[PDB]
Amino acid sequence: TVSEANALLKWKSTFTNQTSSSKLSSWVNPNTSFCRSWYGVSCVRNSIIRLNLTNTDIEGTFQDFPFSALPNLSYVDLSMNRFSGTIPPQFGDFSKLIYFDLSINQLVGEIPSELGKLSNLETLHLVENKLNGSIPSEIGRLTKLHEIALYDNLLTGPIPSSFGNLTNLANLYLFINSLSGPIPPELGNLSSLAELCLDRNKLTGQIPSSFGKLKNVTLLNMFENNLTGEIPPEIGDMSALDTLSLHTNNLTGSIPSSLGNLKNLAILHLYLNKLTGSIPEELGDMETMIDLEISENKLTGPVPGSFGKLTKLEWLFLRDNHLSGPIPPGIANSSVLTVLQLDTNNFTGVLPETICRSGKLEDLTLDDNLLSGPIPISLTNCKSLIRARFKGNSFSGDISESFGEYPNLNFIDLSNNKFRGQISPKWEKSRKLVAFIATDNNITGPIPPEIWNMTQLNQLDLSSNNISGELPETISKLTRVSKLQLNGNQLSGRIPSGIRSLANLEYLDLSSNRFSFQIPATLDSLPRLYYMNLSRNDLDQNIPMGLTKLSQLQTLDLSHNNLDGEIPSQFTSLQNLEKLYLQHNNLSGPIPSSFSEMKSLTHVDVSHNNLEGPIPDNAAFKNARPDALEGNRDLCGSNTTQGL
Ligand SMILES: *[C@@H]1O[C@H](CO[C@@H]2O[C@@H](C)[C@@H](O)[C@@H](O)[C@@H]2O)[C@@H](O[C@@H]2O[C@H](CO)[C@@H](O[C@@H]3O[C@H](CO)[C@@H](O)[C@H](O)[C@@H]3O)[C@H](O)[C@H]2NC(C)=O)[C@H](O)[C@H]1NC(C)=O
Ligand SMILES: *[C@@H]1O[C@H](CO)[C@@H](O[C@@H]2O[C@H](CO)[C@@H](O[C@@H]3O[C@H](CO)[C@@H](O)[C@H](O)[C@@H]3O)[C@H](O)[C@H]2NC(C)=O)[C@H](O)[C@H]1NC(C)=O
Ligand SMILES: *[C@@H]1O[C@H](CO[C@@H]2O[C@@H](C)[C@@H](O)[C@@H](O)[C@@H]2O)[C@@H](O[C@@H]2O[C@H](CO)[C@@H](O)[C@H](O)[C@H]2NC(C)=O)[C@H](O)[C@H]1NC(C)=O
Ligand SMILES: *[C@@H]1O[C@H](CO)[C@@H](O[C@@H]2O[C@H](CO)[C@@H](O)[C@H](O)[C@H]2NC(C)=O)[C@H](O)[C@H]1NC(C)=O
Ligand SMILES: *[C@@H]1O[C@H](CO)[C@@H](O[C@@H]2O[C@H](CO)[C@@H](O)[C@H](O)[C@H]2NC(C)=O)[C@H](O)[C@H]1NC(C)=O
Ligand SMILES: *[C@@H]1O[C@H](CO)[C@@H](O[C@@H]2O[C@H](CO)[C@@H](O)[C@H](O)[C@H]2NC(C)=O)[C@H](O)[C@H]1NC(C)=O
Ligand SMILES: *[C@@H]1O[C@H](CO)[C@@H](O)[C@H](O)[C@H]1NC(C)=O
Ligand SMILES: *[C@@H]1O[C@H](CO)[C@@H](O)[C@H](O)[C@H]1NC(C)=O
Ligand SMILES: *[C@@H]1O[C@H](CO)[C@@H](O)[C@H](O)[C@H]1NC(C)=O
Repeated sequence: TVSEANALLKWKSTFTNQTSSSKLSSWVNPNTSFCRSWYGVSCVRNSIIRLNLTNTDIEGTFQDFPFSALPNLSYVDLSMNRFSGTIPPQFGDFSKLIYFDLSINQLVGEIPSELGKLSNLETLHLVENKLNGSIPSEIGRLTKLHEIALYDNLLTGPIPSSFGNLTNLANLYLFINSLSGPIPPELGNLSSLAELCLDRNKLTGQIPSSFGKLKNVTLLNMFENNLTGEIPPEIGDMSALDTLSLHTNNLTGSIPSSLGNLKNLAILHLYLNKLTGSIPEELGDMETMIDLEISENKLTGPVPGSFGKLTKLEWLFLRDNHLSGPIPPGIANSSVLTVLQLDTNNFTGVLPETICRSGKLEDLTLDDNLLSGPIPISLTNCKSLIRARFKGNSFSGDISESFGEYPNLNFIDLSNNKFRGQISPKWEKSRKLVAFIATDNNITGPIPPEIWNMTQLNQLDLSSNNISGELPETISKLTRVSKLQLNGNQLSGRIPSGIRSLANLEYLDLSSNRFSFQIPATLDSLPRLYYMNLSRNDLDQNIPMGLTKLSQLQTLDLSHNNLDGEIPSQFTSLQNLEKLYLQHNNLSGPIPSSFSEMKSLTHVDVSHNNLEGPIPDNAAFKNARPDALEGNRDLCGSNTTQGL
């Protein structure tokens, strides 16, 4: 004891960057108080058996640790400190060691195989260090081990097959490492195992079929590895499983139907693999299933109708597969289903009547399927909707009757469908809606004025429709819109001056419309705008000087219009302007002597105008093709279509 206290004092004297306020100040009077007052020290029969210095700001190494002087250590917790260096082999000399924790330190080097001498060890914790090399196989000797935690290290090599000899192990945590090679099938001998976390490693090979003997494992995390082969059907024999995660691997073959035998399985993650074949209908017998994610695979065939038996199903992710056939009604029949991601598949037919039958669906994705028909009535009245994506289908019906009031709606995408009718003002009650995208539909009529009352709208895309009417000046109320796309419609009249007020506007496209008369002269107050496309309209008169004050403009397209007069010399204020399309207009005069000042100008078309004179000094005019510069009255000082 006095020798133990002296030995620990000499080790303490090697600590660096220490403070008088350290909790080790109590290490005084070794001859009297070692077993009564010393912080972290506890004794039996006046001999230290417990050294607990966790989170005491100790900075040092174990080189001068008094191994020989503390023979009776049974509990060592030196975690959450600033210990550096290696783990000396003499740590294996503490024959009575039961608990050993060096976690959350700055230790380096390999794990000494002498730890396999600690025959009484029940907990080994070495997490969150920089330990490298292979795990010693002699650790498999420690048959009293209840828990091994080596995660968040730099360990390499295979998991030792001796680990199968640890008949009392309950938890094996080896995640966040660089372990490699095949998983030893001897792990199937770990009959007491409850948690197997080998995720985030570089493990290869097949999942051992002996895993079917692990009847007590409730958590199997092996995701983010490089496992190959197919999921062995023996996995369906791990009856205690409630979480099975094999995602982000290179697994192939079919999903074994034996997974339906996992009556306690609540979480199944199989995504980001190369699984093929059909989804077994026996997967509908996973009665506890809450979170089923087998998205991002190559599964084919139809979704089984037995999915209606998954009464606890909350999240279903089937996106990015090759599933086909009609969507069976049981896929959305769960009363607690809140996420239903089916996009990027080959589903056909119409949506089932069960989609939002409980009024709890929040996330629905159906992008890029072959679906068609009407929106089901339970979807029209699904007030819990937060995101809904129908893009890339053949859905039909009156858009004013197919969609109700969605107060919790945040994002909706109806693009590339066959919706008809007029935009209803009901959308205005989606006070949380930040994006409304309905490109490429058969929407007709005017835009209801309530749409401009959506100050929270960030992105509004009604392009490639048959919308008509004149835009009112109340369009200025969209304070937070940054992407406005109304192009490809039959909107008529003047462009409203109120677009001035859309300060956050970055991307504005009013092209391919019937806008007439002059571009608003006041339109000069869009500091975030980098793209403006007013092409293919009926606009005329001079190009207004206000456009030259939108400094951040990168791309400007005023082509296919009836603008006249001269290109202003104030285009020099568009230093950021890269693309400038002015073709098919009635512009006149000289390209202003000032275009040299503009530098980022690479793609310019000024063809089919009445301009005359010489081309100015910058790339795009040198790099212009015949079509880019043709059709003007008097081109170039030396009448050139080729260089100078
Ligand atoms: C396991 O890791 C050790 C230690 O590596 C050290 O810590 C890591 C977390 C990384 O930050 C490494 O960059 C860092 O070095 C490896 O051993 C170490 O090898 C290096 C060079 O390979 C040794 O540096 C040498 O130091 C001498 C001076 O004594 C110089 O003359 C040399 O030119 C060279 O700079 C370093 O001393 C050594 N550290 C030890 C042995 O504790 C080890 O190779 C690695 N094992 C693996 C990856 O299998
Ligand atoms: C501004 O919006 C208009 C449309 O509103 C864009 O016009 C599009 O321009 C591209 C190329 O300039 C056209 O593609 C061309 O199609 C023809 C016919 O298929 C083909 O022969 C060409 O080789 C080229 O592929 C496209 O058809 C045209 N769209 C329409 C509806 O006319 C314009 O590009 C936009 N401006 C900017 C800067 O993006
Ligand atoms: C293309 O433009 C020319 C230029 O005329 C414009 O006239 C003003 C209205 C103003 O815009 C100026 O910047 C231009 O000079 C048109 O030519 C004129 O045509 C009118 C007939 O309406 C005639 O009275 C004028 O004398 C013409 N002027 C010149 C200089 O020739 C031309 O008609 C326009 N072409 C098209 C297809 O629109
Ligand atoms: C602490 O360690 C010492 C030695 O490692 C133990 O002392 C031995 O005790 C046994 C039986 O009690 C004796 O037969 C030996 O002669 C002792 N050896 C020495 C060098 O004293 C001591 O029992 C241990 N104490 C605890 C609480 O584990
Ligand atoms: C060392 O001391 C710490 C804190 O004084 C102990 O941490 C406790 O550990 C148990 C589990 O063994 C937890 O249930 C407690 O909540 C923890 N408390 C705190 C404050 O962290 C730790 O167990 C001790 N270790 C040894 C070997 O004595
Ligand atoms: C396992 O699957 C992953 C998929 O993430 C593969 O990683 C990709 O490999 C190719 C290049 O060979 C590219 O698609 C990407 O560069 C990789 N990363 C991705 C897609 O995130 C990996 O190659 C596969 N291993 C195999 C087949 O042995
Ligand atoms: C002590 O802390 C300083 C500041 O972080 C650091 O530069 C130094 O390496 C540490 N160790 C010693 C022995 O000074
Ligand atoms: C596991 O223990 C048995 C006991 O005899 C031994 O024969 C076997 O070699 C051990 N496995 C490994 C991989 O060391
Ligand atoms: C492992 O499962 C078997 C199955 O019979 C059971 O008897 C045993 O108690 C379980 N072990 C643990 C540690 O739960």
